[PDB]
Amino acid sequence: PPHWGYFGEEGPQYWGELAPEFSTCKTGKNQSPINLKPQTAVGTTSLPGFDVYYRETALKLINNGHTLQVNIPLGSYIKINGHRYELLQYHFHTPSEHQRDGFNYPMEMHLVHKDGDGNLAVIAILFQEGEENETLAKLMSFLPQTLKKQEIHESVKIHPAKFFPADKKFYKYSGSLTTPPCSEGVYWMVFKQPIQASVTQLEKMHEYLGSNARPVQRQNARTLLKSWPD
Amino acid sequence: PPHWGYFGEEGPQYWGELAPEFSTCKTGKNQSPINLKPQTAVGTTSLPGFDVYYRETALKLINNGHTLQVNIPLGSYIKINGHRYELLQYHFHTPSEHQRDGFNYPMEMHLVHKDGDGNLAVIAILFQEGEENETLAKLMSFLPQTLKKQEIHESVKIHPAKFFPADKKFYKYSGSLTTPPCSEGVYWMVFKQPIQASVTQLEKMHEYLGSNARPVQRQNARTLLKSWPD
Ligand SMILES: [Zn+2]
Ligand SMILES: [Zn+2]
Repeated sequence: PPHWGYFGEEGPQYWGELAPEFSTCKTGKNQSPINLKPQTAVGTTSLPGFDVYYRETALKLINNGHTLQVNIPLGSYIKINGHRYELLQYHFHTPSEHQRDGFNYPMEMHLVHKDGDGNLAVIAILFQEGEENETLAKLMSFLPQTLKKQEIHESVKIHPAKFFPADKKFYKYSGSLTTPPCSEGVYWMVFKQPIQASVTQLEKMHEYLGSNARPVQRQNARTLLKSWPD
Repeated sequence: PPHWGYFGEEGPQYWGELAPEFSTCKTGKNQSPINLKPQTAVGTTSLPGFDVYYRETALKLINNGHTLQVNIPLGSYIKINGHRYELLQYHFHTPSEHQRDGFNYPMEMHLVHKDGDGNLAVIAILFQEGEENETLAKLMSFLPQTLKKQEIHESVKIHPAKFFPADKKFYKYSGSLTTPPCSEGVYWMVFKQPIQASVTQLEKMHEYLGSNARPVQRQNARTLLKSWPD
């Protein structure tokens, strides 16, 4: 499996050309992220919402070269209309990958879920500058200084739903992974409301991660849904 | 370009393996057709509707080996929310390709549109047994007995909008072509209400076409939309 990254010949424009297994990055018509345009988004009257069943667990953390990833032990899940997906992990992007009207946010966060058949559901949370984020602060104390370590902290418990915004409105669309092999068939939900982190918090995250965001992909035939009515 | 059909080693389960250009038939996550489940469909408050601008022209007709196709001259178009697609053709499938709650209809009809950038939008109309369809009856008088000719009739005019149901409600989703190369990125609208054709009409169409319907594909990460609210 070839090396890929966010700059140069390895960068996002060349992903689809790096190896046969990566080709969807270039040939897919339902890719993520997308530019989110609220004016263009379609209101709904019965879009399924989701129920969160996350349990408190020791912090397992890794800088895998492409992102900072928190690995979740089996036992946490969501239910989208009674359909159950297991929380596998969450990780971070600086700057954000999704845009609002063509503008990036300073940071984006992805909570990755999978069901029994291999189906993926992702919850995306956007950050903007503002109040210090206490939940983020717990995490940042333990940023790994080593690449590709797994770094366990038994006594640190962070509930991932602490990162959820107060407003529960979200956008939903059918998309893909934003990293190779860019697999499609991903159920995306993106919270409308960004949460806040401090400027110095956002800066340290960016300094740590570098720029690890994929450029926005064409919406094509897809409809962007709102979870509330117009 | 390799030969494909609807039975045997050339059949739909194998399309994706007949040639590299056909691989999306096998690897796609947003394929058509789908089983349409009215219970699962999500009502909307501001999904774009469409305006129909079709003009009356001589009947150009061809059996291309896989279907019966009526070719439309440049000048007919629809506008989806002010965005314009040109009508290229319409053609027929027996039995239907889309299902409702797992049941096929006797026949399905596809109006294919393409815009300037190559984006495709298909309007699908379902047939059920019932009244003799007069518009269908004109068309059947001129079924080509020759493969791959174009068979023009200057004096026969059929307005394609005659095939539209009285009820204008529809289901919409993001999908694909239902034939190789199974290109994705197709904007699908399927009328909720079937129109009627006589048992003898449907029977003769089926006998003419053979079985030319692709099996239903997994909905995966897609939401099925209704053009009206709950
Ligand atoms: Zn991500
Ligand atoms: Zn068709």
